[PDB]
Amino acid sequence: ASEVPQVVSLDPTSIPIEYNTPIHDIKVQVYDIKGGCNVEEGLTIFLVNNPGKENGPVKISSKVNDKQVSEFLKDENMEKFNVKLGTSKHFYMFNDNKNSVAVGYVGCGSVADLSEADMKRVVLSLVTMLHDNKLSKLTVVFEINVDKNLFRFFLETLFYEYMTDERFKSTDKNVNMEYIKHLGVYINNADTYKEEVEKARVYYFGTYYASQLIAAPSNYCNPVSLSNAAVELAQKLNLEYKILGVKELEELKMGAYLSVGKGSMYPNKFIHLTYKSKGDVKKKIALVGKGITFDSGGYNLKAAPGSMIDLMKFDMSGCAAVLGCAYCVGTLKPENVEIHFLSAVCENMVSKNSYRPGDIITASNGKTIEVGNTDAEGRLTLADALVYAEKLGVDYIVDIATLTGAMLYSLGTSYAGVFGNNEELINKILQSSKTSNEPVWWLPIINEYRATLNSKYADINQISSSVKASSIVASLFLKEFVQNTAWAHIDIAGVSWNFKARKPKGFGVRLLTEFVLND
Amino acid sequence: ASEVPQVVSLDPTSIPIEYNTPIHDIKVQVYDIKGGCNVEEGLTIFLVNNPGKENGPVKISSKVNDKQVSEFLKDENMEKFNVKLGTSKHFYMFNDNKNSVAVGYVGCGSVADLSEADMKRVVLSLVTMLHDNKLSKLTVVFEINVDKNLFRFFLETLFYEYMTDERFKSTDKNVNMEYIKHLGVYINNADTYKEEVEKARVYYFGTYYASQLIAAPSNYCNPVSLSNAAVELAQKLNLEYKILGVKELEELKMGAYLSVGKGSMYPNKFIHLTYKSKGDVKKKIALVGKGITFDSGGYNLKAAPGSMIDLMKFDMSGCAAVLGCAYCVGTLKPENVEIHFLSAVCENMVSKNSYRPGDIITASNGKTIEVGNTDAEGRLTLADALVYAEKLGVDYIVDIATLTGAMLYSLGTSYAGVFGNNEELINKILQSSKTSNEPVWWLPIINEYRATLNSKYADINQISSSVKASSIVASLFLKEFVQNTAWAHIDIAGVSWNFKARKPKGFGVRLLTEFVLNDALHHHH
Amino acid sequence: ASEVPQVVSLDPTSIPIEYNTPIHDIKVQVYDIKGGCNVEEGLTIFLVNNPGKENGPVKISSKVNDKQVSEFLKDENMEKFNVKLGTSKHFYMFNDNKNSVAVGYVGCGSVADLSEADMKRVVLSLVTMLHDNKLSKLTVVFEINVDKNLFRFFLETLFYEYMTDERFKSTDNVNMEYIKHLGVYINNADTYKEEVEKARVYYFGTYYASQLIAAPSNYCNPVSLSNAAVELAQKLNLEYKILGVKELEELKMGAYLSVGKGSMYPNKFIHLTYKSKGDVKKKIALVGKGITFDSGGYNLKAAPGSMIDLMKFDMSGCAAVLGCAYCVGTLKPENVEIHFLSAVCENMVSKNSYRPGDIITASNGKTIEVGNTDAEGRLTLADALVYAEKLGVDYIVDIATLTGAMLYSLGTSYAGVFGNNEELINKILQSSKTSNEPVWWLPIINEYRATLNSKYADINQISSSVKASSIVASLFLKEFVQNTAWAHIDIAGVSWNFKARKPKGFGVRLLTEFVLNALHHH
Ligand SMILES: O=C(CNc1ccccc1)N[C@@H](C(=O)NO)c1ccc(-c2cc(F)c(F)c(F)c2)cc1
Ligand SMILES: O=C(CNc1ccccc1)N[C@@H](C(=O)NO)c1ccc(-c2cc(F)c(F)c(F)c2)cc1
Ligand SMILES: O=C(CNc1ccccc1)N[C@@H](C(=O)NO)c1ccc(-c2cc(F)c(F)c(F)c2)cc1
Ligand code: NA
Ligand code: NA
Ligand SMILES: [Zn+2]
Ligand SMILES: [Zn+2]
Ligand SMILES: [Zn+2]
Ligand SMILES: [Zn+2]
Ligand SMILES: [Zn+2]
Ligand SMILES: [Zn+2]
Repeated sequence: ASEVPQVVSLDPTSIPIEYNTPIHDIKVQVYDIKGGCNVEEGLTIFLVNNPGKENGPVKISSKVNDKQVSEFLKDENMEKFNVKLGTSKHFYMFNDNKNSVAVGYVGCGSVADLSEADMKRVVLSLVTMLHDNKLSKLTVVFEINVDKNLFRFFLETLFYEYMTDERFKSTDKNVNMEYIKHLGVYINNADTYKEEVEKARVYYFGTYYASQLIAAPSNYCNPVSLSNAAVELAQKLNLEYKILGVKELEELKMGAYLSVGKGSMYPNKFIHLTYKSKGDVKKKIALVGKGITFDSGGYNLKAAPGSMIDLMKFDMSGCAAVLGCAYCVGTLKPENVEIHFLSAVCENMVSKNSYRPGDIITASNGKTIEVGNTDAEGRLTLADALVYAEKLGVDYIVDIATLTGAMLYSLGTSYAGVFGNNEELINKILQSSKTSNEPVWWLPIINEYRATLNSKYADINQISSSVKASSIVASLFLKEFVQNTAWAHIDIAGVSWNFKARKPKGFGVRLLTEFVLND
Repeated sequence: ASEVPQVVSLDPTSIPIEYNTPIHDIKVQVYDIKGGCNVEEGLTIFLVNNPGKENGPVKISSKVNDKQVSEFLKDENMEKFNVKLGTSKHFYMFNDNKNSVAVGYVGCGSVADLSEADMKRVVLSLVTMLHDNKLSKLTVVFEINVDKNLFRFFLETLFYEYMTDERFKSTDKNVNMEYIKHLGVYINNADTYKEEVEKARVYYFGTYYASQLIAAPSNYCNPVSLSNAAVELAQKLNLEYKILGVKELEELKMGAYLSVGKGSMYPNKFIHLTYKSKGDVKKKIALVGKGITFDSGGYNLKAAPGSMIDLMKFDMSGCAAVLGCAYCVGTLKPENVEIHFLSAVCENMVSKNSYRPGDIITASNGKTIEVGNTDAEGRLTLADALVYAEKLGVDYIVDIATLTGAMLYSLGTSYAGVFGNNEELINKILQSSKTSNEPVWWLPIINEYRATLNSKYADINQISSSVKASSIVASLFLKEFVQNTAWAHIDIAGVSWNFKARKPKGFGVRLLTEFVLNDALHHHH
Repeated sequence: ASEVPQVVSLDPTSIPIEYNTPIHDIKVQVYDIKGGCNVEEGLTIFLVNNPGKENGPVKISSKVNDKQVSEFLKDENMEKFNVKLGTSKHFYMFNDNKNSVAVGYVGCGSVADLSEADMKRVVLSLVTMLHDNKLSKLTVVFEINVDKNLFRFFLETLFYEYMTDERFKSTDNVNMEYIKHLGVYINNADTYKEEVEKARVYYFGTYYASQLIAAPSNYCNPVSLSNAAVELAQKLNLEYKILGVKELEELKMGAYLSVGKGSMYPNKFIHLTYKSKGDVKKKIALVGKGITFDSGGYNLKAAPGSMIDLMKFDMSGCAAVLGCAYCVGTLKPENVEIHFLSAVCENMVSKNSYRPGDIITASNGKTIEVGNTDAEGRLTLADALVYAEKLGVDYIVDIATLTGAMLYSLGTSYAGVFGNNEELINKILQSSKTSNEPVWWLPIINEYRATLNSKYADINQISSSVKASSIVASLFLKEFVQNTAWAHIDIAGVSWNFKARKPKGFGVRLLTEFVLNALHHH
């Protein structure tokens, strides 16, 4: 652990992190629907659809073990309500023991198989029922068909959206915010879904941990404090760790990564965590996250309208996903694998000491690079991280990065893009996207654009002379720093931030963990 | 008081300040017009109107105690000239003692009651007659009706516009500029106006002193040299003074103000001057001035077309007005008041050390603030200054600040905007606007916009997510740092700089002094 | 009624207008709260605050005539909910007769005195519940203190926000049914009863203005809008006159006609008149800016943020004047004569358009140098104001989406009022208070007048140097009013609800309150 430099004594010296969240105190119980539902304290919510009948009526099919509640939920009373996706109603009544109970439903539409986006809308409606209501228990009755992965995603998303991050509130903490202590779930074939519960709780926290790092502003979350947080995480999980400082980075000749950080008051810190299975290692994987804790753009300052310099604390979202994956992997302990979690962390600032547009810098593999724009800093840091990763001798290198704003014009805010030099690895990532329910789309590395990276003076240009397809150009540049290892690159610039809710998504934690686990 | 850091040895280490100005050497005398005007030397100017007759003829009403000059001034010789506001003519003639004299007039229009804008137009025409003419004496004959405040305004405005600031001239000083040594004034009921003369001279210098600080560039006028200047002023006036440095500001937890200054080579300096009357103190007042000695914008750099980064030495105009008020109050010594003159002085710069867009910082009242734009820095420094002010236990807090460029689109360059949480205090400011002749207009604090300052992570956002009425949003933000004290906020971003003349106005010195003096005097007088 | 020109046969030739709305079928009953609440039918919502406990718990005080609902409303249950402004919960349950009812609340915060903005938040929360409701009755129980004007504002806002404009949809909602009954429990119910039918009138005036504003510029053009005004006048038995191009040329309205030169739609000048049956003691002209589409002209709205896609709303001032005509023609005030005026046209790009730099002559003989074809509203108003002053009225009030600078001075909530007469300004401010449509007085600063001095024409249309554009526009308009008390209401910032993507109908209620309460009555 290194000391965080301060300008004034009021500058923070660590990222506040909540490990023991209220979600972790919730006791989860799963019951089979065949035994009927007991309707007692708290709120009991039925998830109901009506296939093929758009905005069709609500009908409750499950057996309910209360005559009063069964009478309330008969078809004649329920048919006045409809299943329109995201719609909900609350019910009040006295049960057979003369206790008042609260019941309701969330509409799940008319399409038998819900997409991750549909299921998220269902969860958001459920969370509105949890907020502003002091409940000790929620019970959820599944009258829809979900596979095991989608059941886990429901739980992960519920936990994540319910959790409210108050680390930076002082005088404006929500004085009414209370969390349930119990969650009941009724589902058909419950025994087959029970193994998903604790996996969902792990995936939730890896994702929420990533969100905590992302949302932490750049005065709290800087290269020293972020690498310190990684050390503490490794200590908690018994992972091996190494933080490389400037002197070691100079010895490794990491000139592209070091140049980006020249202008910052925070020394560069390179994170290397390692998980190794106890048994024979059958696969070795390097996960590389882009870790720019604030991106001002440098001398190519983000001053253009719409460049959103105020959100650029999120430019370490890739590092956060890799560290959240380390939480999940260190918790779940997969066998037969060795995983390296890597991030070349730095901050891109304006200073007398900053690198300049036009500088020619030398990466750790000897390639000279002409810098065309100091705001294309992520690919420079990743170049040196990829050289480092390939020296580890791994089977797969996967990097994840908020690399190019063009991602918003190609895939938008819902799907990440994956690029790579190896179809088998790309297909493994796409399969992990399916089982994590974090959507990714394969995009091409178009070799015809490579000539636009030819530099008159250096071995290569950082940016293209003509091509505006920057996500593809960036991938061509990165490809030059992986010589003979299967490699894939996930550009999460469009999917990292939830603009409607003004908070991170923690995108990539579950994708990467499913990738490690399914291998 | 503190050493000014330098990058090279040629960097200045103090603000040059002229205290003993040529205006202070002018001997002023007021005579009653009923005794007639003696026309002996120099230039004699008649202020003449023609009520109800647009561009009507010049006719001189005064008795003139010279037969030759009286003959020149006959209606018949004056009829080719008219009273159009701001027009002037010069006359040359020999008086009864066979000495050559210069006589003329400035037209005051056809509307009996002159506004501040009209009176300034009259003064500017008079000043053109003083420039490029080596005169030892000016005499002004009021053939128009002015009340006591407008007469004082005439002199203050004359003194201020006549004064030429040459502190930064080296090889291009004006070799021909000579100041008059005598000013004569003829007016009806002269005895009632005589007390306005030395009041005008005090108000002139408070305003010119503020102008000197504003016009001083940011290499001369930085947080250290500006606070050093305030100490020197306090010492000359026998005011109590305290300059708070970074270590004391850290102990007071002023994280909003300190964050703005992080990127500067100049340490933050918080100015606290105090005037206290001898005897019973009936009212305690805090005047808070925005003191950004240069506003680059920070990482939200002022790079957009029209952002005027080259004029941002003027972002301490609020502090300048407060220090000019301290000069006037410390000179005039009102009774029954205790006045605190406050400014959280710093510089908003780009550096490896600067605060960043998105940072969450903690104000001295414990409120966490999400920074949405480093160029909304003034309201961050004022938030901590207002917390400091309220801890003094005052009856009124009035802040004055070049806060929002939106003022140019609401009131423009003539009228300042006042916002506040207390109708009585707002009305006192409006009354002070009337008697100082510095115009201000009351604008609302619209509470419906407060929710757009709600932050997802911090207690409050610095800037709004959707509202473009930035002067109102900034006021809503400042209101969060005043808990239970009458408070008003004067946004002078639009009125501080005279774009036509390329110089400061020193706006607010006379407004704030009139505010203090009118409060020091019981309403029964 | 003039024929609407078409480019293709699919171009619409009228504005669709709904007069009979579901709101008009709601039977409203007001009951005194001191007698307890009948809750056996429909949806019952309690308006609840908690002074002295910020976001504190909900507590319901009223006695209710149903044992099941009384148990739901026990303190132990409602303390699970909080009063944060706009927060709501509602539950369905069976009453003592085993009939389905729904009961809930809207939180009204912790400050006893609600502003109009707070009351809008409460109403929006209520309307969200209504747009998912099929019970035939809503009952609202005021356990908060509201004055008579604010209670009327509650009803108007409830009606306006509840109503959904479906004129341009090709289908029709499976999720709600409009209520047939509205019950209100409030203290002093007898004094609030007279506000109900006034609110219903004010609602439709605002909704009518909203329909004209929201109607797109292919539906709402100078011909179809003046045709709609004629139809309204006929239904209300107002006198009406539409001036066409030949009459406008005879009246020498060169400023207004220049703006419309580039349009395929002929200019149409709307003049409706309400005259009281008794002696006329006061004459008022209401002048609304009626640009049915503002492209900017050759000064095209191409800059970032210029919002050319929303510029069907540049006739919001005309819409407010016509909605006021509906309210005045319906309430029939005494002793007044009201002229409702709008110089209607469209600002387009064409070989026939006026150009930046053109010098045009207004109907009072003043020549104007055009500095920007997108400052077209003040040109149309100049001629409208000359026409208005020739009517010999006591007051001229104009209302207009005139200057974008309003968004930077007062924003989206308060309109600005300017004028040449302090008494008339104070009357407008009082109408703002009793209509609950907020306005703030801004100055006409005479020092800026010299920037309208033109080198060649009598006056410049715009300033080259002064950025206080709302004040400069007021100085320009003031030159077309010679000797009559005049006020100018700039609604450019408040007229469109950006969050809800719909008009506000701002100004109908303000102007009607001015006309109803202008003349003191003893
Ligand atoms: O890609 C570029 C330059 N071309 C470009 C920029 C913006 C839009 C289209 C093209 N610059 C990147 C950078 O600075 N990398 O270091 C960058 C810039 C922006 C975002 C981002 C993230 C978000 F969440 C957004 F919503 C968003 F609009 C943009 C990510 C990376
Ligand atoms: O208000 C903003 C937001 N931008 C903005 C918007 C609309 C118009 C102008 C600026 N930024 C302020 C700031 O940077 N505060 O620190 C600021 C900026 C400019 C002036 C100023 C002073 C003058 F004397 C002027 F003549 C003038 F045009 C502007 C004052 C404060
Ligand atoms: O005033 C100007 C000069 N430009 C300008 C100056 C300062 C700031 C912004 C624009 N242009 C006007 C125009 O072109 N009139 O014809 C105009 C422009 C926009 C809106 C408007 C209406 C709305 F309903 C809004 F919601 C809104 F945000 C803006 C009204 C008038
Ligand atoms: Na962060
Ligand atoms: Na329309
Ligand atoms: Zn970046
Ligand atoms: Zn960048
Ligand atoms: Zn600024
Ligand atoms: Zn500033
Ligand atoms: Zn326009
Ligand atoms: Zn317009």
